[PDB]
Amino acid sequence: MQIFVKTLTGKTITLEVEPSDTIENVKAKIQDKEGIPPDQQRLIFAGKQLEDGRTLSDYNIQKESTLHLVLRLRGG
Repeated sequence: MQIFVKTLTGKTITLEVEPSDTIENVKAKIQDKEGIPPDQQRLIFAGKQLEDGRTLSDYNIQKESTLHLVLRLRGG
């Protein structure tokens, strides 16, 4: 499917994904398209945080939905 990723600075990118894609796959596509490492990416749809290891289907992500991309620095 086609989805969209709106950043926090008012920028939007277009992604090609499938519900079977894990979150690190989506962050990896965002990396290929933008150069932002998946470590510095916090994805949120409808307030819910997209956890690594889960899939897009684990959330109510429909075709041409728009996720929110926050740029962070990991602590751990």
